[PDB]
Amino acid sequence: GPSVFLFPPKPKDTLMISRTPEVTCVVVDVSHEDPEVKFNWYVDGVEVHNAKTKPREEQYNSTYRVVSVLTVCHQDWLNGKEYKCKVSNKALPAPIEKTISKAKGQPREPQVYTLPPSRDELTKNQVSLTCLVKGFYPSDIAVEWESNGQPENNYKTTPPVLDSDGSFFLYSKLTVDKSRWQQGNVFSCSVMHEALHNHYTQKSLDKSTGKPTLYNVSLIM
Amino acid sequence: GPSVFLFPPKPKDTLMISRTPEVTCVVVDVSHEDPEVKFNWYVDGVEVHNAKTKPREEQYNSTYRVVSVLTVCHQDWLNGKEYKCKVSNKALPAPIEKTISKAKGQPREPQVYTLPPSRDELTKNQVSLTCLVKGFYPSDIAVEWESNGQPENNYKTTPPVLDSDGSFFLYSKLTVDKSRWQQGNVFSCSVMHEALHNHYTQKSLDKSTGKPTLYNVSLIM
Amino acid sequence: GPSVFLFPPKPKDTLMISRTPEVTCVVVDVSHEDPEVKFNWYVDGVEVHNAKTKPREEQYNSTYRVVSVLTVCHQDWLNGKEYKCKVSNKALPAPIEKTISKAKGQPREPQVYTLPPSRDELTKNQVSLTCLVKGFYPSDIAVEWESNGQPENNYKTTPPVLDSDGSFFLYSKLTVDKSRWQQGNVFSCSVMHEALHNHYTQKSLDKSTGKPTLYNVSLIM
Ligand SMILES: *[C@@H]1O[C@H](CO)[C@@H](O)[C@H](O)[C@H]1NC(C)=O
Ligand SMILES: *[C@@H]1O[C@H](CO)[C@@H](O)[C@H](O)[C@H]1NC(C)=O
Ligand SMILES: *[C@@H]1O[C@H](CO)[C@@H](O)[C@H](O)[C@H]1NC(C)=O
Repeated sequence: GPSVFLFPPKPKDTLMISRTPEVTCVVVDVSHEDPEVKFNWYVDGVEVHNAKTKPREEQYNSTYRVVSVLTVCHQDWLNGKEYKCKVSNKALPAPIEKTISKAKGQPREPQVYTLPPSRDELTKNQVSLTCLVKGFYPSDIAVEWESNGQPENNYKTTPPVLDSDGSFFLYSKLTVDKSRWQQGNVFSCSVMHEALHNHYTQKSLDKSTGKPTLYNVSLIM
Repeated sequence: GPSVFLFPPKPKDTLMISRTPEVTCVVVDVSHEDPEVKFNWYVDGVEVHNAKTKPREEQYNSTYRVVSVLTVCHQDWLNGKEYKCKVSNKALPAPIEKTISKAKGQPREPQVYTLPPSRDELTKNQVSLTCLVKGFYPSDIAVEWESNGQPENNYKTTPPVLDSDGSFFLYSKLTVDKSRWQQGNVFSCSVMHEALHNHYTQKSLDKSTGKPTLYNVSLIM
Repeated sequence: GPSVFLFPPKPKDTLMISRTPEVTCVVVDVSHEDPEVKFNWYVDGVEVHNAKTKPREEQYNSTYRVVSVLTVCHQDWLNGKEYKCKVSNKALPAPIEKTISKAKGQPREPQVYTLPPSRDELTKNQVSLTCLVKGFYPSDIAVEWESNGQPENNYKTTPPVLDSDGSFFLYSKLTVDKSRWQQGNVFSCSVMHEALHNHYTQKSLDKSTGKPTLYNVSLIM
């Protein structure tokens, strides 16, 4: 019958209280002869009926795609609860199940450092801001830029990369224009990792004197 | 017959991911003729079975006390979903039902400040550290002190007090010995309020009353 | 069967000469059949005819209530003179005598330390100062605020909180226009308590009480 996948929740959703995390069981390549799609979610051997069933979606190759969204709770996912998606279908001869949980590795606290642009790139119209996040295990991590408490969109982030000690490390290149950088604006890097206390951290990068790299102080003594 | 209370979960438990939030409903004044009690837990009317009942405690007034604890979800409680501990017992002509939820309102974020001890304080055996938490809403915060990631215990916190502009504020004195203070220990105060980003903030305090304020700024370049 | 309540004066009144401490005796449950009441007092067994009685009041319970007020010189209350409230009511099988005097406990002098506001608040248009009080027994104390001999009213005080050593401690944040604090206006926190010398003390504040005078500045490069 139709293939059934599994989607883990975004680690940013799982590590943030304000965000709702979801465990997703998607079905792909479903024919029109079998529109009946059923799910049975078992958490640690306990069936849960709280799942929400999204509408089916038709692709260009005339296949349905029914999305099974289950609202997961952060304490559950972080503590090691197994989530079983038992789907019984007409086109499937037998029920299909897939097991998903969290990575049961040894947590390692990320170290976050922010680096100002070097003077080489101070000639262009847009400077690059670097957020080094090294020494964290595992790769379930997310990073974004915030300026004066509001989100920043013009940035990218390299995927985590294996290191010498077996941990991971990744970067985040924030492209702001030269003027806003040169006004002394405060840019902050936000990193959410399971090993971090409160699953959050922040580093600030001022223009001249907050981080001493170029020095000119009107000291108030 | 018996009577039923309702304990909201601690704000420290609710606003911290690693902690376990729970709604405790307490039944006291239970006679010997009806010692067995049934707990039906509802979250917006939906029954749950994950509540862990507790052994009876025989009170000195010739009665019992049986308590059932439901571990709530952080998203569920902090959103404002209702919680009803329905207690069924033979003695009660009508089973007791009470409902508790998060205090609805406009959550104004706190503005944490920290105040180093006055100069007159450093002439005593122990100093006191002030962590002002002003202008928040509502009055559900637990404040704890930390030192280099270690917990602090010798501190007290004033109950939240009203503020002229309708908000709240509160205080916390950290009693530490003067010697550790005078070395240059990095003491920090930890707040957890629902209106913050990640519902957590930490304010640093060190020997200097700010960088350009105290005895000398030994510039090293 | 009337009941004779008795209430001490507010401690703020008793500690300070200008305000008037008073003996507030209440006769409650005064039936309408025998509503006429006679008031008597003893000062260590001596009748005094210098008191005044507030007029009769009506309540929602179809009963009567009266309150009488006797002027007390602060010395008599301070050294524990005995005040007894006698009521000669016609609905009484016997006169009721209630004895009130100074609530004698051990005294410990409050140690008033005032703390300047932190620079983090200095960005706001309002600034909150602090007058910590600690190590005093018992918890009956009034803290006021003044500047240039003129009292301020934009202040709030937290209720006393028990300390580790059995004493108490409390705080008093007062908010001012930032500019008013910026020219180094003085701000004295008055503390009135029995254990203090003269039942009164004060500690001042100034833009330069957090900014010292010694500056051993060093430039090592
Ligand atoms: C340093 O900053 C001061 C701020 O008053 C400014 O006037 C001065 O030109 C600056 N000097 C530099 C950038 O060399
Ligand atoms: C000034 O700073 C230096 C840094 O080397 C320190 O040794 C010295 O004690 C400071 N001065 C005072 C008066 O504390
Ligand atoms: C002031 O700083 C100088 C330079 O470091 C040092 O030699 C001197 O002892 C300091 N004065 C003090 C600590 O009183």
